[PDB]
Amino acid sequence: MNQRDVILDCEKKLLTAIQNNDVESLEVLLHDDLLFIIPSGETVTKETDIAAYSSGKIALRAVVPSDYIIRIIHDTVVVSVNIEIKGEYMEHTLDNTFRYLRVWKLFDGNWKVIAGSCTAI
Amino acid sequence: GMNQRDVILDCEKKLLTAIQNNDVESLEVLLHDDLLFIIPSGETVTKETDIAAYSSGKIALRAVVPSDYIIRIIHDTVVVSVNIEIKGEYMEHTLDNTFRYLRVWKLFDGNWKVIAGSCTAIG
Repeated sequence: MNQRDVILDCEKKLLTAIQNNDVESLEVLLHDDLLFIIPSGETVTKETDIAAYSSGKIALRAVVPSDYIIRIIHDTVVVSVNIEIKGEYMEHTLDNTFRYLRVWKLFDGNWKVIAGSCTAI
Repeated sequence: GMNQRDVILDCEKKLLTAIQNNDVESLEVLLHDDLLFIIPSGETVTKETDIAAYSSGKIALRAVVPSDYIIRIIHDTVVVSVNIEIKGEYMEHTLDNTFRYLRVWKLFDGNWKVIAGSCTAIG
């Protein structure tokens, strides 16, 4: 499987974990030291993010990607993607479109998310 | 003097100075050819597009001030989240607003270069 196809598989696993609150998968796919920016402008850490999924207050019905734009930079892959989300998110009901940035990097053969952001469209 | 924080943020400060002064020559060095940036409209922007806006006289920012850096060092990469005050002319648009910038820097070809980022508007 080529590098682009590997990252697209990693993406599918990440989005499946998110949709199913599979915290065990997220613990492996998200790097401990990542930073995420959310629509309010707040910076979120891995701990905070996993705590939200573990809380049971995130219940997503659909997490649908399209229009991937990808750049491969040695052991790092930069991803831009359209994501449509339907479900319950904390005290918000989602039926919305977002543009996500994700940066994946290899850690001794394992791809992990080190940075990203969510922009409301 | 110069402390470790100053060293860590040296390329950040050069970038903000280059933005403020339309230093296209410095932007060519600091930005990686294969970066992707996401802007508030949700558009995905490339290095050439970003730099072309500064080259064309389309951007005239008076001041570019950072605050509230959050930094994570991950092997050959520095991930930065920061508030940036943007004041000036940006195309027809007069700005006097803060955005939350994400930047990912990689130590590549012997220097720190931006490989990814995004700009989040407040409101």
